[PDB]
Amino acid sequence: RPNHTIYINNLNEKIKKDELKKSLHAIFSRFGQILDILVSRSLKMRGQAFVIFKEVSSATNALRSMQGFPFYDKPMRIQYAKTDSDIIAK
RNA sequence: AAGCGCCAGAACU
RNA sequence: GGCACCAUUGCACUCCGGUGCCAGUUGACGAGGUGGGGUUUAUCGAGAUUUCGGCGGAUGACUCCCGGUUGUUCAUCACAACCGCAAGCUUUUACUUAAAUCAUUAAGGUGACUUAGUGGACAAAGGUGAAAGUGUGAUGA
Ligand SMILES: O=P(O)(O)OC[C@H]1O[C@H](O)[C@H](O)[C@@H](O)[C@@H]1O
Ligand SMILES: [Mg+2]
Ligand SMILES: [Mg+2]
Ligand SMILES: [Mg+2]
Ligand SMILES: [Mg+2]
Repeated sequence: RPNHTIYINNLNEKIKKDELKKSLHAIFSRFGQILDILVSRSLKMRGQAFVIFKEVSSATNALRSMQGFPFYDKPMRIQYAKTDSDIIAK
């Protein structure tokens, strides 16, 4: 179902952790207030992100508008997160 | 300101 | 930490697949010490993940040569042990700021770590002064 956090994958792996967190705060700021973007570069989490919006409504507009968007030469793939992130739980 | 300086191994990022 | 390649299309709150090539970082805490030449693996303790491993210095040690001191006062040659603006040996005696580690808390840095402050201590060698003992002979004098 719908969620506060959108799971983004198919992102370019060659890009550093910190500059990516700012590169997709540059785009997803349009849809609403972003709390924290979580990005790793490990074998598991290589080329995927978890952008956390304040409101769910913003995450839906983000999924609708940014689906298939070419970002670092690669079209983004956005799904809703399977579970709630441990910052919305509070 | 001379147990002082440097950094090729090693170790850690 | 960073580029190239290999492999990965995937739900997470102390980092975290692999090799290669770079890059960065750590890599001695104070005390002490220089007549000249040779020789050599260069003094003292503190700490305890590398203060390890490598290279460079270096005031060490010995050994000779040079120059001295002391050997009861001032002089020459021996000899003896010393010393390199100090100087025979023994017996005793104050001065001789340790600094890091430790603990802590700010600053910078992506991070490894770095700078600095604060708290409190704890050395050895050395050296510099008391004092009692004591150490030549010849030659002149
Ligand atoms: O300590 P090393 O890396 O062996 O270096 C050699 C010398 O280093 C320093 O100079 C020390 O004061 C000497 O005591 C030591 O002989
Ligand atoms: Mg030092
Ligand atoms: Mg010193
Ligand atoms: Mg060394
Ligand atoms: Mg050496």
